[PDB]
Amino acid sequence: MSTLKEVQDNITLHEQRLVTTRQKLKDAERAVELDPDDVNKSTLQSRRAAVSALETKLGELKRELADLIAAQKL
Repeated sequence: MSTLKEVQDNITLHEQRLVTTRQKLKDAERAVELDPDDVNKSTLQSRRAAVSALETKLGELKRELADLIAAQKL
């Protein structure tokens, strides 16, 4: 079993990235909270953007492994 192992590793990879990018989001939030300047606010935007996207792609990968499992089964 190549195939299934590698979709899993890629879910692993993205969850690790999500761990870190959520943290950076908390950092951008704290910073905007304390000083709402325009640079702070665009950093906050970008981090929100990266977390939403990783989360979107993780859903995709998980969906795709479930189908790959179901296809092997059938």
